[PDB]
Amino acid sequence: TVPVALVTGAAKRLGRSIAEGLHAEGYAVCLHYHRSAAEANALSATLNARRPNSAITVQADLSNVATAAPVTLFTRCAELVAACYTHWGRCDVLVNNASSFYPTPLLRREAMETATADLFGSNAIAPYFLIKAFAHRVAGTPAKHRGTNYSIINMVDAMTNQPLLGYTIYTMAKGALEGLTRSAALELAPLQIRVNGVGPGLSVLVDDMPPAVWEGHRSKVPLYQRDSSAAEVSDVVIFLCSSKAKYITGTCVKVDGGYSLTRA
Amino acid sequence: TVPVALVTGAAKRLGRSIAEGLHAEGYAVCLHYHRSAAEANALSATLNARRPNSAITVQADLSNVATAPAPVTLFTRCAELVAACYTHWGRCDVLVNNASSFYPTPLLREAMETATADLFGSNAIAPYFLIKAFAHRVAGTPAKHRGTNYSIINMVDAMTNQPLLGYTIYTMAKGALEGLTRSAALELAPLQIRVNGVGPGLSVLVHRSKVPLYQRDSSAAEVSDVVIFLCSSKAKYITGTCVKVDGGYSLTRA
Amino acid sequence: TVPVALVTGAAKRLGRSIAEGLHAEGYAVCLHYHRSAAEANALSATLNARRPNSAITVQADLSNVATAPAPVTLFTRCAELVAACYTHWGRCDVLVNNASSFYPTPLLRAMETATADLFGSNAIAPYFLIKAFAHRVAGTPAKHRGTNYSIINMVDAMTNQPLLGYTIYTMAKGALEGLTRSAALELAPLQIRVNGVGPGLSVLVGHRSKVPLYQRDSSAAEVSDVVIFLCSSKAKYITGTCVKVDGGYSLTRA
Amino acid sequence: TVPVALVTGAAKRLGRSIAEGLHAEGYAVCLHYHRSAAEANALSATLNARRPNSAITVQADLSNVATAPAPVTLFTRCAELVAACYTHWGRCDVLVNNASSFYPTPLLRREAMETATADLFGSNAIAPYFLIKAFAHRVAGTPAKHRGTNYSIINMVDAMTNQPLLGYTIYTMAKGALEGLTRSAALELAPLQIRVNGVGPGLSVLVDDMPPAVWEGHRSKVPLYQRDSSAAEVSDVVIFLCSSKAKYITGTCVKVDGGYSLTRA
Ligand SMILES: NC(=O)C1=CN([C@@H]2O[C@H](COP(=O)(O)OP(=O)(O)OC[C@H]3O[C@@H](n4cnc5c(N)ncnc54)[C@H](OP(=O)(O)O)[C@@H]3O)[C@@H](O)[C@H]2O)C=CC1
Ligand SMILES: NC(=O)C1=CN([C@@H]2O[C@H](COP(=O)(O)OP(=O)(O)OC[C@H]3O[C@@H](n4cnc5c(N)ncnc54)[C@H](OP(=O)(O)O)[C@@H]3O)[C@@H](O)[C@H]2O)C=CC1
Ligand SMILES: NC(=O)C1=CN([C@@H]2O[C@H](COP(=O)(O)OP(=O)(O)OC[C@H]3O[C@@H](n4cnc5c(N)ncnc54)[C@H](OP(=O)(O)O)[C@@H]3O)[C@@H](O)[C@H]2O)C=CC1
Ligand SMILES: NC(=O)C1=CN([C@@H]2O[C@H](COP(=O)(O)OP(=O)(O)OC[C@H]3O[C@@H](n4cnc5c(N)ncnc54)[C@H](OP(=O)(O)O)[C@@H]3O)[C@@H](O)[C@H]2O)C=CC1
Ligand SMILES: O=C1C[C@H](c2cccc(O)c2)Oc2ccc(O)cc21
Ligand SMILES: O=C1C[C@H](c2cccc(O)c2)Oc2ccc(O)cc21
Repeated sequence: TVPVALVTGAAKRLGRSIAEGLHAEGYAVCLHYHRSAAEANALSATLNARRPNSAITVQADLSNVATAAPVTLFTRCAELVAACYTHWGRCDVLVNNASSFYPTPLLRREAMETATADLFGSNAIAPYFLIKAFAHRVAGTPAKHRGTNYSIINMVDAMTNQPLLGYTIYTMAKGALEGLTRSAALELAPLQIRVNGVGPGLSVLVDDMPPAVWEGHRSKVPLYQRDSSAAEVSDVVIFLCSSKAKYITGTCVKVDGGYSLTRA
Repeated sequence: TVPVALVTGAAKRLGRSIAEGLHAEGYAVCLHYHRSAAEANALSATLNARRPNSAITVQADLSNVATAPAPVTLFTRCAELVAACYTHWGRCDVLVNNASSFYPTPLLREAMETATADLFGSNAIAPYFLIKAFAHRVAGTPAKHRGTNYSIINMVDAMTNQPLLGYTIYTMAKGALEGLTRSAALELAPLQIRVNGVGPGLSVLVHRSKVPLYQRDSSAAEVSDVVIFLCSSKAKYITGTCVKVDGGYSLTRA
Repeated sequence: TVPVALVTGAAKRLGRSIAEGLHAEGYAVCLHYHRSAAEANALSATLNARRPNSAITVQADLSNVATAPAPVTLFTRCAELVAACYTHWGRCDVLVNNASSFYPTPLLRAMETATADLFGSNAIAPYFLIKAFAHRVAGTPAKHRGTNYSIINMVDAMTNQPLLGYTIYTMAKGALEGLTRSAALELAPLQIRVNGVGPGLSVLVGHRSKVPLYQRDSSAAEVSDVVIFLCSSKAKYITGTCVKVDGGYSLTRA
Repeated sequence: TVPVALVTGAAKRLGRSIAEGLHAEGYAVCLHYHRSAAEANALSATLNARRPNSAITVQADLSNVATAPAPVTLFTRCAELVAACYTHWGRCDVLVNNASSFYPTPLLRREAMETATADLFGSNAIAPYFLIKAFAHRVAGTPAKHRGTNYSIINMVDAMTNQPLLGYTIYTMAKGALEGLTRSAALELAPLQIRVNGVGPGLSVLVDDMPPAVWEGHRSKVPLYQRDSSAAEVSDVVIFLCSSKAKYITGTCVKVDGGYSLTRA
C-alpha cells in the first residue's frame, strides 16, 4: 500500500537528505550504506520513530569487486533491490546516490586497481546493475499490481564538463552515469519507469582545509556566493520523483547556483 | 504579502496552465495577451472569482516592431508590462516568457521581414527587454523592500537541437532564448534573480506515437507544474539551467 | 575551374586570415566589408597581384536596419552580396559568416541600435546570406553545380559560460548555433554542408594566461586553418557540427 | 626525426584507414590488434613495403581483465603498448584510441554479464585511460629539449550516443566515460602540450547483416547523402586533428555523421 524508495549511500549528507525528503512524502525508505553503519542505523531509528516500519538498512560495497562462491557486484545489487521486495513487497523509486570521489592524477600499486573498481563501481557500474535489477522486478510484476509512479534518479555532477584537475576516473565515471540516464530512460520508457539525473555543483562543501580556502571556493558560485544546503539538492530529487514530474525522463537538472556558467 | 507573476501569452494552452498553476500557489497573475482578449478576460474572471484582485490582463504585440499611440517601440511595450504589475500590486516577483509565434520560414522554395520581427521578437527580443525591465525594477527597490524569491522562466524547446525542418527563424530564436537564460542567470545572480528554461517537446497538440514515454504529447499541467516548481522556494539554488519536459522525445533519432 | 568563397568582415584579423587561406587553396574570394574600405582594398590588391581576377570587395552594413536608396533592407543587401559572386564569377561555393559586432549590452545600470547591430551582423544577416546562397544553388541546374558547397558560421567557444554584460551578443551567437543546425538539416539534399567554428581567445589587442594550452590566445591561422579544412573535400561528411578552437578554455571553471 | 603513432584496433575498417592516413603523412605506425592477427600482419606488410620499418604490430586484449603470464593486469598491457613504440622507434607522438567492442546489453529480458562489462568498458574507456596515462608518463619522462613538437591523442567516440541505441547501455555508458576522458586529459595534459580530442562517427562502413531494406532503411536516415560514411571520411578528420594546423584545438569533439545527430524519430 505505501511506496518504496531505495537510496544508495543514504547515511549522511545528500543521501540522508534525499532519504528524509522521500520519507516526509510518505515513502518507506531502504537505507543503503557501506562504511557508515552507525549513521545509517541512527537515521533508520529516527524515521521508524516517526512512522513505524518506514525504514530499513542494507550494507553493500558497490565497488566493482567480488566479495565474501565469491559474490559478484551484480548479485550484491540484485540483493539490494530484493531487500525492498522481501520487506515491503515493492520498490518504486531508486536513487543512485552512492559515490566515491578522489584524485586519479595522470601525471606522477594495488591502489591503482582498487581505485578504478571503486570509482567506476560506485558511480557507474553498480548504478547499471541496480537499474537492471529494478527493471527486472517491474517487468516480472503483473501489470495489475504495478506501482503507478516508478522513478530512478542518478546523482551526476553539474561541473564534470569543466573537469576538476586530477579527477579523471571520477569524471569518466560520471560521464558514464550520464549515459546510463539516457539509455535507461529510452529502454525503460515502455514500462513507465522514468530515469533522470540531478547534478549538484558545490553542496555541503567539506570543511577540511583553511577557512580562507573554503570561503574562496564557495564564493565562486554566482548565486549567493555559497555551496548549497543538502535540502536545496534533495528537494529537487523529491520533485522529480513526484507525479507532477511524470512527463520528465532522460533529462539532467543542474542544481549548481550557476557555477557551470563560470570560466577561469 | 501576495507575490506577483507576469505570464506572457497567458490566454490559452501552456500559458493559461502556468498562470493557473501559479495562482493556485497564491500568486496574483498579470495575464499578457496579444490577440486572445476574450480568452484572457475569461481566465481573469475565473481567477478573480476564486480570489478577489488576483488577476489582471494586458495587451501587447511582442513583435520587434513599432506600434502607434511618436511610435511605440518593443522596448517601451515590454517596460509597460512589467510596470503594469508594479502600478497594480507594487511588485513583480516572477516573469514567465511564454508568448511565442511558431511558423515555417523555409530556406528553399517580402513579408519574410514580418517573420523576422515576429518570430524573433516574441521568442527572443521581447524576453530580453522584459528581463531587463524586470531587473531594473528589482535593482530600483531598496533591498529591505525586495521579495525573497525572484524567478524568471524562459519557455524554450526540448527539440531544437534536432531542428524542425523548415523552421529556421523559430529555431534560431529559441537558441537566442537559451543564451538569454545563461547570460541573465549570471548577471542577475547578485540580485538573487534566478533565470531558468523549461523546454516542452510535444505538448497539447491541436508523431505523438514517437514519444518514448507514453506515446503521447503532454498535458499542459505536465509542463506547467515544472514551471511552478522552479519558481518555488524549494528550487532556490537552481539558476541558469534548462529542464526538458519531453517524455524522452529528444533521445530519439530517425 | 575556380571555386568562389564569400567572406563577411574580410578586411582584418580572422576574416582576413580565412580569406587568405581560402585564396591559398585556389579560391577566388569575395571580400565583404563595412567600414574597413582601405584594408579590404589593400587585401584585394595583394591577392589580385598574386592571381588576376581572384579577389573583389563589396561594402555592406550587416545591422538589421534599412539603408539609403524606397529604403534598402538587410535582406536586399545580403542577396546582393551573393549576387556579386555570381555576377563576377558565375558561382559561389563557400560562405563564411565571419562579420561580427561585439560590445556590452548590460542588464543593470541606443538599445535599438545594439539590438539591430548585434543581432543583424551575428544572426539575421547570416540567415539571409545562407538563404540567398541556397536559392542560387537551387536555381542552378544540377549538371552545372559545384561539387563542394560549404557554409561556415563563426560562433564563439565561450558562450555557454557567458561573458558578463554581453547578453545581446551571447543571444546572437546562440541564434547562429541554431542556424548552423537548422540550415545543415534543410540544405543537406542540395549537398550544402553547414558547420560552425568557435574561436575562444583569438588575436587580442589578462584572460590569456587562463587558457590551459600555451596560456595565450590563438593566432588567426590557428582558427582559419580549421575553416579551410572544413571547406575541403576531405570534410565532405561533416555537417551540422561546431568545432571549438579555444586551447581548452571552455574546460575551465572559476 | 620520424614521428610515431599508436593506433588501437588498427587491423581493419576505421582503425586501418586511420593507420594508413597517418602512414601517408609520414608516421611510423604501431598497429595494435586483438583477434585480427592476419589482417594486422597483412596491413603491416603493405606499409613496410611502401617505407621499410614504418609499421609494427602488437597484440593485446584491452578488456578490463588479468591475462595469462603473477597475472598481467590491463594497466600493464597498456603500458607495454606505449613501451613497444619507445623500444622500437624511441618515441610516441600520437595515440589513437580506436579499439572498441560493440554489442547489446539489454536492461530487459550471467558469466555473459561479467564479461560484457569488463570488455565493453575496458576497450572503450578504461584501456584508453591507461594508454593516455602511459603516453603522458613517457612524455613527462622525456627531457624537454628532446620532446616532439606535436603530441596528439584522439579518442573515437560516437556522434549518436546522446540519442542512445536501444539495448546498448554499457556501450553508451563507456562512450560517455570516453568523452569524460577527452575533457579531463585535455585539461590535465595541456601543460605538456599534449592535445586530446574526440572524433565521433555516425554511420560509418555499416555492416550488412540484416535484410537489404534494413541496411538501406538505416542509411536513408542520414540527411547528408542518405548513406553511411567511407572509412576515409572519418580518418581524414583524425589526421587533420593530429596535424600541426590543429595545434590550438584541444578537449573538443568533432562529429563526422552527415547530420544524423540532427534527426528525431
Ligand atoms: N556534495 C557535492 O558538492 C557534490 C555531489 N555530487 C554527487 O551527488 C551525490 C551525493 O553527494 P554527497 O552526499 O556529497 O556524496 P558523499 O561524497 O558524501 O558520498 C555519499 C556516500 O557514497 C557512499 N559510497 C562511496 N563509495 C562507495 C562504495 N564503493 N560502495 C558503496 N557506497 C559508497 C558512502 O557510503 P558510506 O558513508 O556508507 O560508506 C558515502 O556516504 C554523489 O553521487 C556525488 O557524486 C556531485 C557533485 C558535487
Ligand atoms: N506546445 C508544444 O508542443 C511546444 C511548446 N513550446 C513552447 O512553449 C511555450 C508555450 O507553448 P504553447 O502553449 O503551445 O504556445 P502557443 O503557440 O499556443 O503560443 C502561446 C501564445 O503566444 C502568443 N504570441 C504569439 N505571437 C506573439 C506576438 N508577436 N506578440 C505577442 N504574443 C504572441 C499568443 O497569444 P495570443 O493568443 O494572445 O495572441 C499565443 O496564444 C511557447 O513559448 C513555445 O515555444 C515549445 C516546444 C513545443
Ligand atoms: N577573435 C576572438 O577572440 C573571437 C572571435 N569570435 C568570432 O570569430 C569571428 C571573427 O573574429 P574577429 O576577427 O576577432 O572579429 P572582429 O571583431 O575583428 O570583427 C570582424 C569584422 O566584422 C565586421 N562587422 C562588425 N559589425 C558589422 C556590421 N554591422 N555590418 C557589417 N560588418 C560588421 C567588421 O568589419 P569592418 O571592419 O569592415 O567594419 C569587422 O572587421 C566573429 O564572428 C567573432 O564573433 C568569437 C569568439 C572570440
Ligand atoms: N562504424 C561506425 O559506424 C561507428 C564507429 N564508431 C567508433 O569508431 C571506432 C572505429 O569504428 P569501427 O572501424 O566500426 O570499429 P570496429 O567495431 O570494427 O572495431 C574496431 C576494432 O576494435 C578492436 N576491439 C574490439 N574489442 C576489443 C578488445 N576487448 N580488446 C582489443 N581490441 C578490441 C577489434 O580488433 P580485432 O579485430 O583486432 O579483434 C576491432 O577490429 C570505434 O571506436 C567505434 O566505437 C562509433 C560510432 C559509429
Ligand atoms: O503547438 C506547438 C507544437 C509545435 C511542434 C509541433 C510539431 C513538432 C514539434 O517539435 C513542435 O511546437 C510549438 C512551438 C511553439 C509554440 O508556440 C507552439 C508549438
Ligand atoms: O576580439 C574579440 C575577443 C573577445 C573576447 C575577449 C575576452 C573574452 C572573450 O570570451 C572574448 O571575443 C570576441 C567576440 C566577437 C568579436 O567579433 C571579437 C572578439
